[PDB]
Amino acid sequence: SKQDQETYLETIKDFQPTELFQVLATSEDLSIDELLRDSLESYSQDRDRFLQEFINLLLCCCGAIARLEVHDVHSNESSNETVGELQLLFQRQKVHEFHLLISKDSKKKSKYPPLYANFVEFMFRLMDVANDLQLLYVGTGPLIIDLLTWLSPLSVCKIRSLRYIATLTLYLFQDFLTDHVVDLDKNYLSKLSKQLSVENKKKRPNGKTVEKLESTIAEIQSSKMVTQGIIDNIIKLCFVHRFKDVDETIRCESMVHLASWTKSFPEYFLKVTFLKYFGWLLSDSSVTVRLQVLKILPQLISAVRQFFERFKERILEIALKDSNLEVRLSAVQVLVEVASLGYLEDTEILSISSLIFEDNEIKVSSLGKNSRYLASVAKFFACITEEKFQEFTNNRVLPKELFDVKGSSAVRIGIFMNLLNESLTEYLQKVPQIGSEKRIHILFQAAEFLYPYFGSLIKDICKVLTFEGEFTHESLLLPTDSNNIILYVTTLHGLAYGGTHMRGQPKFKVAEAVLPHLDQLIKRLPIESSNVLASILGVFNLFAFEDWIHTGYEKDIRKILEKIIKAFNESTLTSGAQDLKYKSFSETVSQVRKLGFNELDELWLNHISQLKIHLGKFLEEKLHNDENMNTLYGVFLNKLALLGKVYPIEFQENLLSLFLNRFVQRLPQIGVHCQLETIQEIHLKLLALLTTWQLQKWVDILPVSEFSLRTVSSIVKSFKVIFDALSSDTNDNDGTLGDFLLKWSTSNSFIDIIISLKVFELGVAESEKSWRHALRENFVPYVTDSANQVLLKVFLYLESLFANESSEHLDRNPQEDVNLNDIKYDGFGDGCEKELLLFTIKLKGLMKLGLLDEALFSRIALNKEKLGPLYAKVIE
Repeated sequence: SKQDQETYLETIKDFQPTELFQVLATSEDLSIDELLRDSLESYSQDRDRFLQEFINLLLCCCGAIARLEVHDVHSNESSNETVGELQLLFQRQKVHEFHLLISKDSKKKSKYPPLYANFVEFMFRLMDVANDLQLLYVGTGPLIIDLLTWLSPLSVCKIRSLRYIATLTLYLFQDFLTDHVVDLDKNYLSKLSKQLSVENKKKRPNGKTVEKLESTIAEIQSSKMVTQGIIDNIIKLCFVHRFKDVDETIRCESMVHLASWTKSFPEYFLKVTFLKYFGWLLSDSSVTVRLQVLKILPQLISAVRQFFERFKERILEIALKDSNLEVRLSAVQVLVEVASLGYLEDTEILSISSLIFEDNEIKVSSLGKNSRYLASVAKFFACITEEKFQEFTNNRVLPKELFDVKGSSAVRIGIFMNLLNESLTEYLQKVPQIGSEKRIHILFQAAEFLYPYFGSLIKDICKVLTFEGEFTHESLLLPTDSNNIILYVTTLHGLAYGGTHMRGQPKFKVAEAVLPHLDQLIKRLPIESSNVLASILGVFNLFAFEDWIHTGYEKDIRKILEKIIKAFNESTLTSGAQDLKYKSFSETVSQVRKLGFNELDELWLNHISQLKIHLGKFLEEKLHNDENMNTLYGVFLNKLALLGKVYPIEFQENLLSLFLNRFVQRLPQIGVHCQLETIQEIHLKLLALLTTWQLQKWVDILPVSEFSLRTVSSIVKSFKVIFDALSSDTNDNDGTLGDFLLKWSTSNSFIDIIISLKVFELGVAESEKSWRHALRENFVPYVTDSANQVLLKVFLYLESLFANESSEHLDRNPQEDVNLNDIKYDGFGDGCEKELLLFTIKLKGLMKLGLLDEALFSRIALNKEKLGPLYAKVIE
C-alpha cells in the first residue's frame, strides 16, 4: 500500500517550477550577484535545503517533473542512489521539454526566454560570490564538496539532459576557477612577494610587518592550492569522460570550454597533455565537432609546435578528403596559419595550393560553400607567396628597378607566377589528361579567386608584359617563352575579370589599373597567337563606357580599336567552329557595339564597306581554285559573317549579282576542282545572314519593300540553281564525298533561310493583302522538286555514315544507291550521329510547317529502329 501510494503520487505529479527556477527562468533584468548572495548565505543556514533547491533547479531546467525533498539530499553517501532514483523517474516521463536549451537555441519560441543567459551567468559567478562569502577555501569548503558530490553522478547518468546540464555547470565553475588561480598569482602573491622582498632592507625590516606579509602570502597560496585542487577534480571527474560523450553537443561544449581554460590559464592548459583533446576530436565522426575544433585552433595558435607536428597530417587530410565542404574550408583556414608559422613541408604546401584549380564552374560573386572554399585556398596561396618572397629577398638587395617596375614587384610577380605554374602542374597530375583549352579555363578561374590577394600586381604585370629587354639581371617565372606569356595573360585576364565581378568592390578599380596599359599591351603582346589574342581582347571586353570615362581613357578607345581592326584585318578566319580567334573577335565586335559610340561603330561600318569593295574586286578579277576559295573564305566571307552578327551587312544589287552569278551559282563546278580540305570549308552561311538583315527590315515595319524583296528572292533562286545542277542526272560527281559535302552545307543554309521566310509569311495579317501576296509571289512553292531530292540525298548520306559505324544493315527503297553501304567519313567535328540528328531535326522543322514532300520524306522513318535511341526520339 505504501509503495502503491508513492507510485500514485509519482503518476499524478505534474511540472511545478521551484522558486529559484522561477526567478532565474523569468527575470529579464536580474542582479545575479544579489541572487547568489541570498542563496549562498542560505547554504550556511540550512545546507540540506540549499542543496535541495540547487538540484531541483537542475531538474526544472531539463523539464523533469520529479523533485528531491530536503531529507533526500541529507546524506552525501546517498547521492549516487538518489540520482539513480531520479534517473528512473525521468526515464519514465514520456515527454520533456529541455527548457534550458530551448531558451538557448530558440529564445523567441521559448517559455523561459531569459533562462539560459541567467543560468550561465549564475553558475559562472556562483563560485566567485562563494569566495566573497569565504565558502570556497575555509582545505576545500564543504560547499564545493557538496556541489561536486551531486554534480558528478548527474554528469555520468543515462539521461542526456541531466548529463548536459551538470557538465555545463561544472565547466562554468571551471571557467571561473581557472581565471581565479592566475588572478591570485599575478594580482596578489606577486604583489605581496615584491613587497616581502622590498621590506627586508635597509637593516630596518619592520619584523611585525614581515610577519603580516608571510601571513597573507601563506594564506593566499594555500587557497591557490585549494582552487587548483577543484580544477584537477573537474578535469578528473568530468572533462576527461565528457569530452567523448555519445552526445555531440556535450563534446562541442567540452572543446569550447577547454579552449577557455587554455586562454585563462596556459601554464596549466597549454600543454600537449590537453591539446591532444583538440587533435583527437579532429577525427570525430560529427561534422559539428570537427567544425568546432577547427574554429578553435587559430585562436590557440612550443606546446603548439608539438601539437601541429602531431596533428597537421590529419588537418591536411581533412582539407583534402573531408565529406563536408564547410569543414574542408575550415581546415584550409587553419592551414593558413600553420604555413605562416613554418610548420609545412613543401609537398604538403603544393597539395593545398593546387586546390585553387578546379574543373567545375565556381562563381566568384557567390556566397556559396564552393566559392568560399576556393577563396580560403586563395588565402593559403597568398600566404605561401609572401613567405617565398621573404625567403628570396632575405639576403639579396634588388635594384630599384627590374623590367620597368620596382625590383620588389618583379620578384613578387615572378614568385607568384612560378607557384601558379608549380601548383598547376600538381593539379594536372592529380587528374585525367585535359587539353590546353580546359587547362587555360581552369587557370583563368583560379586567377579570378586570387584577385583579392594579387590585385595590386595587375598594373605591374601589364608593365612587365610590355618590357622589351631580356628577363635577367643578377637574379621566378617571367614571360620568357611562349608558354609563360600565355600563363601571364590568362592570369592577368582572370585577375581582372575576378576584380570586376567581386562583390562589394568600389567601381572603376580594375580599370584604373589596366586601361593605362591597354594600348601598349595590344601594341606589344604576340597577338598572332590566338591564346594571347583571346586573353587581351577579353581584358578589353571587361569594361563598360563608364569605366573608360571615369579613368580618363575614353580618348584611347579609338586608337585601341584601330589596332584591333588591323589585327582583325591581318588574320585569316575559319568558318567559326572551334576557332578561338573567330570567337574572340566576335565577342569584341559585340562589345564595341554595346558601348554605343557612333564614332566606333563607324570604324566597323567602314571596315565592312572596304571588305565589300575588295570582295567585288576579287570576284570580277579572280572568277572571270583551292587558292581562290581559300582567299574567298579566309579573307572575305568568314569575316563579313562574323561582323554580320552585330552590324548590318547588305550587298548592293551590283555586288550581290557579281557574287550570286560568278560564285554561288557556280559552286558545283568550282567544287569538283578543289581539294577535300578546301571543300570542307565551303558554305553559304553569309547568304543566310544577308537574308536575316532584310527580314529585319520587313519586320521593322509591320506597304511592301521592293529591292529588299528582289534581294532575297534572288538569293533563293540561287539555291534553286545549285539544287538543279546537283540533283540532275548530268551530275557526274554524284555519289562522292565532295558532292555530299556541297549538298550538305548548301542544304543547311537553305533550310535556315526558308524556315525563316515561312515563319515570317505566317506572321503577316490578312490585313496585309500586299505583303502576303508578294511573298507567295516570290517564294511559293518554298521547296522545289530538286530541293526535295537534294535534302533526301543529304539525309541518306548521313544515315549511312552513322549506320556504317556499327555495320548496321539498313533497308532501302529499290533505286536507293546501294553504294551507301560502304561510305566512311572521319571529318565531322563531334561525330556522324550528331550531324544525322541535326539534319533530321532541320527536316522535322520543315515538315511541321509542312513544306516537304511528305511522301518522299517518309523514308526518314524506314530505319528508325536501326539507328539508336536518340534518332528514334527525334522521329517520335
